[PDB]
Amino acid sequence: MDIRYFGTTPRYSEAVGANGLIFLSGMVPENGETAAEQTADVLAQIDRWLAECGSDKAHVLDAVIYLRDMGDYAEMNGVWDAWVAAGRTPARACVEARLARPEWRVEIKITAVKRD
Amino acid sequence: MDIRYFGTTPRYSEAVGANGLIFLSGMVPENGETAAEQTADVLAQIDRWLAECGSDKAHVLDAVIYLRDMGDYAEMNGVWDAWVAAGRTPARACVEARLARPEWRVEIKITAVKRD
Amino acid sequence: MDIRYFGTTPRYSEAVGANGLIFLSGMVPENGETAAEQTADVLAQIDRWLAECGSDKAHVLDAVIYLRDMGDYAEMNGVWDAWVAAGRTPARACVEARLARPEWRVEIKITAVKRD
Repeated sequence: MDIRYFGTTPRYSEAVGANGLIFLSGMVPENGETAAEQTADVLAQIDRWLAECGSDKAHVLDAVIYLRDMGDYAEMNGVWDAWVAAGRTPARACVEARLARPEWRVEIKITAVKRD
Repeated sequence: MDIRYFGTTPRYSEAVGANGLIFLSGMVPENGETAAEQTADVLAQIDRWLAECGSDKAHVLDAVIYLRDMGDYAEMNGVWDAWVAAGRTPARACVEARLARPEWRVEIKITAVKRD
Repeated sequence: MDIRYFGTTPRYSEAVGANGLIFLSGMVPENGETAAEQTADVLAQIDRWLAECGSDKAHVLDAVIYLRDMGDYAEMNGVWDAWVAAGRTPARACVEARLARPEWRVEIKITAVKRD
């Protein structure tokens, strides 16, 4: 059960891997203003970090999606639905929770697996 | 690290399994109005999905319980306590977060394991 | 995929283990009033349960931190930062959600691995 740390800071690591499993930090918007824009940005970050860890979006197991405002549900979904891999959509939960900054509309927390 | 998908939709799968591990989507109420009724319904869904993936409630590792309103803590607990397998109770966390529909008072997110 | 249960009660287990993975229940404050005091207490409980399970803070994969009030973010961080294992910081998510009692300012949910 060797642990690998990716993108380590004094506070957290962007991803942590162990025995084929990959746990991503909550990805948080770096660009965009609207729910649509920020969801695309968050998912683009997930894409990079998965690639870093030897994974991709078609190997995601689990996604918890935190929305600041549940009124943004359909907009977030439109972007999510277009990003997800057909036939390989992950387990998902979406709940409403305020994030570390007021301007952040969406945060997504991913669990994935490496390719064999 | 082969991935199995169960009850796959264009948006999510109801369950994803990898290397003996099982991740359920957040289960949301399909019947009932009060927290007690909706908790029962959610836990029955969990039973059926765990059965599908070759698991059961005695093999649940982890459960995150989201309540729309923390005022329903005790009422939810009454159904939860009666449901869990004695001596094989999982790790648990319960926090307050609004869900995708305003009528949903509870949502439960399960991690479990395949029987050998 | 044999399951080990630690600190089992009728409602939940403080920790459960399977295939070298460890899932802790949400740890909530037992002592302290301020966000700083409560965080240190929660992290001290996490230290104790990890040790029970053959693990420690340098083998934590994932941490979800729920704050009652996101106004407590920097104060929580101060304690968290001084607690983590340098170079071995885990995946992290922090999100605002009310907890089971109103005096509780912070709850932390840990996923970890056994040492070899």
